[PDB]
Amino acid sequence: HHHHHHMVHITLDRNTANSWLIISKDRRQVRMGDHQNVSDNKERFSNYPMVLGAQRFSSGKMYWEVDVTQKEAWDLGVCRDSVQRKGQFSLSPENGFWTIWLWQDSYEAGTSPQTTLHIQVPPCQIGIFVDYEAGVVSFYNITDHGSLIYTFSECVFAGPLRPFFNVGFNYSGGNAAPLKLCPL
Ligand SMILES: O=C(O)[C@H]1CCCN(C(=O)Cc2ccc(F)cc2)C1
Repeated sequence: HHHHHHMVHITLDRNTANSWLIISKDRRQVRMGDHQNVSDNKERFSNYPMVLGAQRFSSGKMYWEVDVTQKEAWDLGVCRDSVQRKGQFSLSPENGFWTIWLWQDSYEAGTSPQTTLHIQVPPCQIGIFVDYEAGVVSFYNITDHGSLIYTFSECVFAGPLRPFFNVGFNYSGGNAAPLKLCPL
């Protein structure tokens, strides 16, 4: 792919984070803490270890990269600014999410129902491309020379978009590693 020139500098929005997350001083890394002594607010994801990027996108082409090295479970993509924050929900375009994930040694796209991904080289870094006007979200395997993972097309965004992250639970003791926004 030749999307690298649409690179944007993403930072995490502390105020949206689940109360167990630890965001680095530079707002470029997030991990599961083992409650982080913050007040509750209506923006925080309550049920899952999720956080949003601070940036909002309503036009144009945007590209960023995320490091997932040594994690067992995570979700990545974009979502509407107005997604539900409280209680249980599924990650689907109907609920305002365009995501992929790793879970139990399989990769899947967040369609409803979910779609099996075919990845021969487990990624250490994921590239995410959004074309707002075209209604496209695409995912790339940076570890495998940028190979395509998945394209959501005919997307109905229906509002501003935010970068979306889930570090996953760490019931196993094998999923403590952070998500990291990789430099341009
Ligand atoms: O499985 C369980 O009982 C624990 C899971 C994580 C810790 N638990 C909490 O209630 C607090 C919490 C909830 C959601 C979240 F994303 C992060 C922290 C219960």
